[PDB]
Amino acid sequence: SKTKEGVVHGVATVAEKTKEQVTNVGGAVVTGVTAVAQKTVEGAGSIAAAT
Amino acid sequence: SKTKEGVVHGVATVAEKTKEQVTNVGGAVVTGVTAVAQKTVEGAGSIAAAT
Amino acid sequence: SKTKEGVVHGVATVAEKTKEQVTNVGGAVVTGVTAVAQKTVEGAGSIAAAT
Amino acid sequence: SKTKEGVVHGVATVAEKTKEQVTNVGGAVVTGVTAVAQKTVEGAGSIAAAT
Amino acid sequence: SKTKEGVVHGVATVAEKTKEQVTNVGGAVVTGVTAVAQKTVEGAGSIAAAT
Amino acid sequence: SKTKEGVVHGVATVAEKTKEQVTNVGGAVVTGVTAVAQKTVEGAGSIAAAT
Amino acid sequence: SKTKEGVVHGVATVAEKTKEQVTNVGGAVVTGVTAVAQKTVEGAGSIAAAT
Amino acid sequence: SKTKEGVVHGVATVAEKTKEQVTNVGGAVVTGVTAVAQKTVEGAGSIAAAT
Amino acid sequence: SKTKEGVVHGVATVAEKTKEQVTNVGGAVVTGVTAVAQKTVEGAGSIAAAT
Amino acid sequence: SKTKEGVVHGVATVAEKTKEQVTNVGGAVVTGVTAVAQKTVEGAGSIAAAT
Amino acid sequence: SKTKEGVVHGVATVAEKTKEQVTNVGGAVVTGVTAVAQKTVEGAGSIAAAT
Amino acid sequence: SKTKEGVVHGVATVAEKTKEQVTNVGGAVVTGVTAVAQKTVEGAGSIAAAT
Repeated sequence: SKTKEGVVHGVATVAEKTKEQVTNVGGAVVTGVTAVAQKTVEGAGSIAAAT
Repeated sequence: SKTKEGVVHGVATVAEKTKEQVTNVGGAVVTGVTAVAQKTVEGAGSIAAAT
Repeated sequence: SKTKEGVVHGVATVAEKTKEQVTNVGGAVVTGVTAVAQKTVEGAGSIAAAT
Repeated sequence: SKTKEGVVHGVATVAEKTKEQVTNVGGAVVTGVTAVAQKTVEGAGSIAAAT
Repeated sequence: SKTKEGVVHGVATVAEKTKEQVTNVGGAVVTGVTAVAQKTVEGAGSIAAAT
Repeated sequence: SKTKEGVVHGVATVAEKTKEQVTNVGGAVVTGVTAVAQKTVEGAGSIAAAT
Repeated sequence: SKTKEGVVHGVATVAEKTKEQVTNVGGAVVTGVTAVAQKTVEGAGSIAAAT
Repeated sequence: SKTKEGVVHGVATVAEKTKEQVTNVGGAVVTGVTAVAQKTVEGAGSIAAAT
Repeated sequence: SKTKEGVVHGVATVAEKTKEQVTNVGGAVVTGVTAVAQKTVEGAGSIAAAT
Repeated sequence: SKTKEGVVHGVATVAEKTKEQVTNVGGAVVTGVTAVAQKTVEGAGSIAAAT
Repeated sequence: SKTKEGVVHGVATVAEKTKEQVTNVGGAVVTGVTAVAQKTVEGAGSIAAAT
Repeated sequence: SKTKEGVVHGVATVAEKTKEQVTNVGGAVVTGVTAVAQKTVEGAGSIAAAT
């Protein structure tokens, strides 16, 4: 029995001349998440979560 | 028995001359999530969730 | 039994002439997460989470 | 039984002429996380988390 | 039984003419984490976490 | 039984003409962590954590 | 005056589980040409030409 | 005056589990050309040409 | 005046579990050319050419 | 005046578990050319050419 | 006037568990050429050429 | 006037568990050429050439 969970593979990306500006005064800001994998057996699991 | 859960593969992207601007004064802002996979056995699981 | 959890592989990326600016006055800012894998047996697990 | 958890492999990246500027006055800022793997048997586990 | 946890391998990176500037007045700033692996049997485990 | 935990291997990097500037007035700044592995049986374990 | 001739850029490709078989007994066979650029000021110029 | 001729840049490719078989008894076989650039001021110029 | 000819840069590739078999009895076989640049002022210039 | 000819730079490659077999009985076989640059002022110039 | 010809730089490669077998009975076999640069003012110049 | 010809620099390579076997009965076999630079003012110049 082969089981795969939270697997990311074979990703090819090319970014050229990309400009990003973030200004924060309060609270939380989350950005630019790429090729992220996570497995949580128990408990709350969050990815790129801003509260 | 082969089981796949929360699997992302074979993604090819090309971004050229893309401009992004974020201004935050309060609260939460979430942006730019790509190729993200997550498995949660128990508990609340959220992806790119802003509260 | 072969089990894979939270696995990232075969990622090729090319970034050319990318400009990023972050200004923070309060709170929390999270950015630029790439090829991150995590497994948590118990307890809350978060990736790129800003509170 | 072969078990893989929180494994990252086969990552090739090329960054040319990339400029990053971070200005912090309060709070916490997290950025530029690449090829990071972590396994936590018990307790809260967080990656690139800014509070 | 072969078990792998928190393993990073086969990473090739090339950085040419990259400029980074960080200005800190308070709080905590974390940046530039690459090819980091950690296993924690018990207790909270965090990677590149700024509080 | 062969068990690997917190293992990093086969990393080849080339940095040419990279400029980094850090100015700190308070708090803590952490940067430039590469090829770091740690195993903690008990107690909190943190890598590149700025408080 | 900015002049570009025979320029290829921003190509991202992902090939997974592709099988190719070529059997040749005479003549010429040409295949699998990708991201090829050529400029010839004088004389015959051919790309992936089988005679 | 900035002139570019026969220039290839920003190519990201990922090949996984690709099988190629070539059997030759006579003549010429050419295959698998990637990211090739050539400039010929005078004379015949050919790329991946089988005669 | 900045002139670029036959220039290849910013190439990131990842090959995993690729199998290649070549059997030759006569003639010429050419394969697996990557990131090759050539400039010829005079005379015939050929890349990966099998006669 | 800055002139670049036959220049290759910023190449990052990762090959894992790749198998290659070549059997030759006559003629010529050429394979596995990577990151090769050549400039010929006069005379025929060939790269990975099998006759 | 800064002139660059046949220059290769910033190459990072990682090869793990790669197997190569070559059997030759006649003729010529050329393989495994990496990071090779050559400049010929006059006369024929060839790289990885099998006749 | 700064002139660079046939220059190779900034090469980092890691080879782990690589197996190579060559069997020769006649002719010539050339393999495993790395970080080789040559300049020939006059006369034929060849690198890794098998006749």
